[PDB]
Amino acid sequence: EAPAAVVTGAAKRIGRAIAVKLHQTGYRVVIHYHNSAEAAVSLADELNKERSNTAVVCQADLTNSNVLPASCEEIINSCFRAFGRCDVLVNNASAFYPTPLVQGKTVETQVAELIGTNAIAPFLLTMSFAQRQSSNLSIVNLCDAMVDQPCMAFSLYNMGKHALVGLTQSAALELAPYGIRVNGVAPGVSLLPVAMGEEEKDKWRRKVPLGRREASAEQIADAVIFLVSGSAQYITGSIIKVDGGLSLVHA
Amino acid sequence: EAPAAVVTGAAKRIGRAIAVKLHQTGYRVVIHYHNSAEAAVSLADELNKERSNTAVVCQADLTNSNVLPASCEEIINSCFRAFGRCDVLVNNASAFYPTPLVGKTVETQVAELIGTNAIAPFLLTMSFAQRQSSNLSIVNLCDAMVDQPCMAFSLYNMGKHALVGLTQSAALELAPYGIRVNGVAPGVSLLPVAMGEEEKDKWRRKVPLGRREASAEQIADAVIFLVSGSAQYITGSIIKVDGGLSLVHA
Amino acid sequence: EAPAAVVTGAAKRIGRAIAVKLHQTGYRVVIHYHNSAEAAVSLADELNKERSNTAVVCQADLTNSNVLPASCEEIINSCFRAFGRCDVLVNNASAFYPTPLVGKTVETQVAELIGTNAIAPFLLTMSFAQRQSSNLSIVNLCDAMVDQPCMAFSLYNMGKHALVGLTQSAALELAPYGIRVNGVAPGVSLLPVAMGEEEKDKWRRKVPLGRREASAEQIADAVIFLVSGSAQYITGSIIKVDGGLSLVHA
Amino acid sequence: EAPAAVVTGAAKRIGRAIAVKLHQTGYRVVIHYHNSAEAAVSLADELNKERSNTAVVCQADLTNSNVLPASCEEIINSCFRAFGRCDVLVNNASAFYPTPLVGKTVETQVAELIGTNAIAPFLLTMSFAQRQKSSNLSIVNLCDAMVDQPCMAFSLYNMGKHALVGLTQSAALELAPYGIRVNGVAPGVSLLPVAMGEEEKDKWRRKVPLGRREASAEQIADAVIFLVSGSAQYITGSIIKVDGGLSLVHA
Ligand SMILES: NC(=O)c1ccc[n+]([C@@H]2O[C@H](COP(=O)([O-])OP(=O)(O)OC[C@H]3O[C@@H](n4cnc5c(N)ncnc54)[C@H](OP(=O)(O)O)[C@@H]3O)[C@@H](O)[C@H]2O)c1
Ligand SMILES: NC(=O)c1ccc[n+]([C@@H]2O[C@H](COP(=O)([O-])OP(=O)(O)OC[C@H]3O[C@@H](n4cnc5c(N)ncnc54)[C@H](OP(=O)(O)O)[C@@H]3O)[C@@H](O)[C@H]2O)c1
Ligand SMILES: NC(=O)c1ccc[n+]([C@@H]2O[C@H](COP(=O)([O-])OP(=O)(O)OC[C@H]3O[C@@H](n4cnc5c(N)ncnc54)[C@H](OP(=O)(O)O)[C@@H]3O)[C@@H](O)[C@H]2O)c1
Ligand SMILES: NC(=O)c1ccc[n+]([C@@H]2O[C@H](COP(=O)([O-])OP(=O)(O)OC[C@H]3O[C@@H](n4cnc5c(N)ncnc54)[C@H](OP(=O)(O)O)[C@@H]3O)[C@@H](O)[C@H]2O)c1
Ligand SMILES: Cc1ccc(-c2c[nH]c3nc(N)[nH]c(=O)c23)cc1
Ligand SMILES: Cc1ccc(-c2c[nH]c3nc(N)[nH]c(=O)c23)cc1
Ligand SMILES: Cc1ccc(-c2c[nH]c3nc(N)[nH]c(=O)c23)cc1
Ligand SMILES: Cc1ccc(-c2c[nH]c3nc(N)[nH]c(=O)c23)cc1
Repeated sequence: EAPAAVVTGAAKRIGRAIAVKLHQTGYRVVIHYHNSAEAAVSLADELNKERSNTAVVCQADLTNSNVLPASCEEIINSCFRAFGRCDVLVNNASAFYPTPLVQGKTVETQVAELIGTNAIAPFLLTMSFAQRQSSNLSIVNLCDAMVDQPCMAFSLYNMGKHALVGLTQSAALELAPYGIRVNGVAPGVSLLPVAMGEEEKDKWRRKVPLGRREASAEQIADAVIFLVSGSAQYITGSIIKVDGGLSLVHA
Repeated sequence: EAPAAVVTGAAKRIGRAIAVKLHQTGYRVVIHYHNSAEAAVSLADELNKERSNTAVVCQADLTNSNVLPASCEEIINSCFRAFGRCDVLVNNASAFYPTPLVGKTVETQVAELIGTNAIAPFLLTMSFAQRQSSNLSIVNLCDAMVDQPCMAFSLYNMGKHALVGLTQSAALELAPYGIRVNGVAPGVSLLPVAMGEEEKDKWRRKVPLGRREASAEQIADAVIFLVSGSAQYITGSIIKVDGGLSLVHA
Repeated sequence: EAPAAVVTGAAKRIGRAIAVKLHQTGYRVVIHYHNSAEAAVSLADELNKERSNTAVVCQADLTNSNVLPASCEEIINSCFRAFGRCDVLVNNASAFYPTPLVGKTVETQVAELIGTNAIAPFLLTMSFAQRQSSNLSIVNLCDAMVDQPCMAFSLYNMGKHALVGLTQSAALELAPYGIRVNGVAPGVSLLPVAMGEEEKDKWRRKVPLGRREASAEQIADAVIFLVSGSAQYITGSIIKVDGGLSLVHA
Repeated sequence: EAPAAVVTGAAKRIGRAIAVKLHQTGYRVVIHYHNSAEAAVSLADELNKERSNTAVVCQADLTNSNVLPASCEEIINSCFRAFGRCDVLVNNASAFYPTPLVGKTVETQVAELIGTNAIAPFLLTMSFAQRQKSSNLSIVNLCDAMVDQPCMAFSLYNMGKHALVGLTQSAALELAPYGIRVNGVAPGVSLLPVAMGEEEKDKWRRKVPLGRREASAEQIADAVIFLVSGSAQYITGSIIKVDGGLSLVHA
């Protein structure tokens, strides 16, 4: 019987690439999304056309609130409801925007969205994943290769991603006895933002030593599939940079 | 006249030591506290008896919530209302207890542990910076053991990791204003009052330098250095004060 | 036609498993060795029996000395002599023993520990680069415990740190030629051959993931990944393969 | 009576500032140098004119060789010969130049860059510890804040400074039971090379978040003085960046 994976924010871009590559490898998938309903359903349609009854969608806001634990518990539940098991969790969903320290959304909302999606939701999903559990169980957290050389005015986002590194490490430690491995993949510049202009995209491209280009979504996904695979059976607590050398380059 | 500092969680233990040492250096201080009202007020008395009009208290819960931004703004304000300036911020207040992955609801655990260790420091940093030769700086109390965390302390460790990110991000962003941002990372210091000596001693034996915990004063020494004129080029730095504990393999 | 790889210290244990998996994946291999001539020869014989003339041996001392650059150049030359190309370099050979601060001379200890773990990797990297659809890469066998080192292993640990520096510096510098440079960092793998099981168990008990040492094959799996087409954007990265060992506090 | 310190490469620049501040603090000092004899002697004259019999010079090449252990032992011995004790060792001397991967031989590059930056510090540390067989004994290694974002084509120099981090950690661990603390100070840009032109200096200056300028030698020295002081008695294995935020800056 085929294993199953939850991928958060899987409707587009890197999350979709991850869900697609897991599915190609044999997995049944829960494609979680927040606002991108059409794209999520369109992906599940494609995957199910390849293998019937192997993809479902699951909608949730991963902003921090007092109900976030329930929402995270329900995402995991949806995987057991559809597929009878949950082998893999990939924490990919993420809010990303500037939050300058010195002077739209209130700061309360900024905290809730940036820390919720990048850190607290991954924590709650990890709790729920673990509580529901031979086989090959693991979690992969999408981290950021540039956490120690952050973008200017992205403190909350950066705090969130640092917290995600602590979760990766703390959860690797605590869940090791249950056979659940916990690891990360840390992109540098991969698929650039949709709203970014081509000139600014090129400025970022020229900073990458290996090939002067951004990582493809498939390149990020490749690292994810390695860590979930049997070829990574002794690996836990590890974060693999997939950044083409970007984090090595001084100002 | 004399510079002013806010120290969060300053009524006892390390925060008290820090407040006292800053006061001894010539600072006026805002003693923030949450539940330890008697100790805070008694500390303010002692400091004011030493030098008049150099200490006040400010109570606040630093648990994350929709009112935390206001609370943090008011802590910073209390320094300007009392002293007319705010030169140093020390983010010391911290919740610490296990939150296993398998009485408090989990959402309360999140709020307390991520609030006190990370979000409150961010919000105080915002308010500090907005309200601004001078020697302005922030010192965050981090943890030397963040990469080898205590078992079942996920949320606490996430909080201290986020604090490292804030230290770096704020160092970068506030550098144009001359505000330095740094950390001090204890290993074992003091030990919990509720811990029995037998368990205390197991920890002491782990420390290479002396087989003892740090005194609060030793932690405070590092904070004093970072706020001083002898650290004017230092920002984004985290100084371990751990007697080598983080270097010791399992 | 088939790509080719140099694996240093490939006659036994982890380096042997690396060479075997590389060969299994389709590479022709240079099995470098120092003392273990029978095992190296026997391995090349095994691999050549599988596929004709897909393995050769190359002996060299990788201790630092005035002849080390020439020896390293000749290792790379041996790959081109045998196979007409050199796609992959795996710096695996390593001396490992204590060098307390307080019957080899210290200058010999320096030469062996720093030479095998760092200088030879550098010299091999130079020679590999100078000699250059294409998937060119280097993988350095680092150490997950480099920041929590064994007591009295300062020169070894210095070597392994220098090897991290080389991994990063070379990733940057060689990126414009399409040569990727990465590492794999074991925690405990295999354990020493003569170590009593009761001592082995003390180490095993420390590993969170399964309370056991890694197999040689599990380390090799990571190397295969880094050399593969699935890692073609990965450079300057060091993958721990340690079962969580480096996360465990004292 | 007055404690004594050895500062390597102390005739000029940062090592000179260190020696001076140690002396202003009450230490007697061994001014080690290699080629800068006139400067070393001039500094010893200035210090002794301030307080007679409190400075000596000591010449040694710290290039790696089979006699490097003897040279390092003699440096420490010279402090004991002059002053009867050796309380502080500051490993400051350092060769620095490019060694690309693709007039000096490579064996000479290796010996100089790895010798000065790493092996000599190890040997000096050994000899310091062994001679210790009322006091605040410690070692301070001059590291580099940019070791993880290294200058292009500086691999041997970078390998040296990384080994120096490992030494700092390994020796802190091993020497702790003897009451000897071992720490580091990690500049980013300080002073700038004497060779460097005004335009190129300003280019580097502009990179620094805190003040858009290089650190003074005295600013580096301040941190060294802190680490040797009674205010750092629980600090060992710590490396303090003194870089004005430079290492936080992405490409
Ligand atoms: N792109 C890069 O260069 C890069 C660089 C460094 C790190 N990373 C990391 O790699 C991962 C993927 O990057 P990406 O660029 O593909 O991400 P992205 O497009 O920015 O975000 C992925 C998804 O996050 C979901 N999301 C955002 N806010 C949410 C909320 N409040 N609740 C629930 N879901 C929410 C969105 O779902 P809907 O669209 O369904 O609303 C979105 O599709 C992220 O974890 C990211 O931080 C990426
Ligand atoms: N002790 C150690 O060994 C050690 C080790 C590593 C890092 N550190 C760090 O060093 C710092 C000081 O350590 P410590 O042992 O002195 O701390 P602590 O005694 O655990 O706590 C310091 C203070 O934090 C305040 N606090 C807790 N929850 C709060 C809330 N919800 N809102 C506002 N304030 C709250 C408390 O104030 P009230 O008492 O007034 O309620 C408490 O006195 C902390 O940041 C800690 O994480 C300490
Ligand atoms: N095993 C572990 O738990 C562990 C942990 C952390 C890191 N690592 C790293 O993983 C790698 C492989 O580990 P391992 O345990 O398999 O290593 P090992 O058995 O200790 O050594 C590997 C080989 O290194 C070669 N070697 C030693 N001195 C040499 C010299 N002077 N010149 C040339 N070659 C020399 C030897 O070749 P001959 O036999 O032919 O003389 C030896 O078979 C090493 O880089 C190691 O540091 C291993
Ligand atoms: N300057 C910076 O921006 C910067 C940045 C990062 C790190 N650092 C570190 O801080 C320390 C001091 O920096 P710096 O710019 O002041 O250093 P420097 O001027 O480049 O070199 C310091 C001294 O090293 C000695 N030295 C060089 N080769 C030697 C050899 N073979 N044997 C013995 N001694 C030798 C020289 O002594 P003689 O003059 O007597 O020949 C020289 O005065 C160094 O460790 C450096 O790596 C500096
Ligand atoms: C140039 C450029 C633009 C964006 C990123 C980026 C980093 N982390 C992110 N997390 C989310 N969720 N989405 C993103 O787009 C990014 C990195 C470099
Ligand atoms: C044995 C032992 C006990 C406690 C600590 C400790 C770490 N971080 C902390 N943060 C707060 N706020 N309070 C604490 O007490 C601690 C570490 C080791
Ligand atoms: C108990 C125990 C024994 C050895 C190791 C070990 C670490 N690094 C090593 N490098 C080489 N070359 N050979 C080794 O054997 C080791 C780790 C733990
Ligand atoms: C622009 C610029 C120039 C030099 C440095 C520098 C780094 N590490 C060094 N070590 C020694 N010994 N001497 C140096 O001068 C430097 C850094 C930035």
